[PDB]
Amino acid sequence: GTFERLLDKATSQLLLETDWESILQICDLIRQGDTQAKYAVNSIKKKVNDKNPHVALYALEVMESVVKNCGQTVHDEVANKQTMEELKDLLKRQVEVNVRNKILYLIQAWAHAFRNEPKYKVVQDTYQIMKVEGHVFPEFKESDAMFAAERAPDWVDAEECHRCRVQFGVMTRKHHCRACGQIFCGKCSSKYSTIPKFGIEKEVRVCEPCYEQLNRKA
Ligand SMILES: O=P(O)(O)O[C@@H]1[C@H](O)[C@H](OP(=O)(O)O)[C@@H](O)[C@H](O)[C@H]1O
Ligand SMILES: [Zn+2]
Ligand SMILES: [Zn+2]
Repeated sequence: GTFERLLDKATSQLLLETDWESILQICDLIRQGDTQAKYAVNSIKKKVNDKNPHVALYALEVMESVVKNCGQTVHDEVANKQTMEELKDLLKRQVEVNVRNKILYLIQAWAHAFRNEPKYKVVQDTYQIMKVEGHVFPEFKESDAMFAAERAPDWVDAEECHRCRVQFGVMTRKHHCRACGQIFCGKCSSKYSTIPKFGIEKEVRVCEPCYEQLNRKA
């Protein structure tokens, strides 16, 4: 029961200050596959709801790290209605400022990190409604919300268009979709889109399948 010992250690009400080494080890356990994301997150959540606010805050610190460091299987456990309702309720009953601030901080950082994913829109909606209702968030640093970004794919070379298979030549020239990296003729890659996921906020050439995925993602 390594995960459980580490989580107890990291959230102890005898712990003076945050135990980063246990937290990094917990993240490694989830990344290596030794602890499954669902179980890990549910376990951390039990600690978040502890009556002692030192334990609760240490638990939120574990939650922050596992979300930042462990990928989509952990994102999917927090970026949902159930967790947003739980955090709103936890916020409502907090008296200690550092705990209230940490919850607000996380809602905001996650809302940014998960923006333009329809599945996770409930996080942005929670941020928006808390802001509307007068909750003052800590100052946002974009650096706290880059953890889900990926880089754009490498480009493929081929002698025909990936979509229509027209053969490239001197007068049928090559283009690429920045979202999938495939190679296209001009007719098949006429769309332009940003690609927030890859850090692209300029409008860049995409194919129609990628344009629609990204269009409906916005
Ligand atoms: O000007 P060309 O000699 O046809 O060169 C092509 C362009 O630079 C294309 O840019 P684009 O995707 O921005 O249109 C690029 O995708 C192709 O791979 C190149 O072969
Ligand atoms: Zn084509
Ligand atoms: Zn594409």
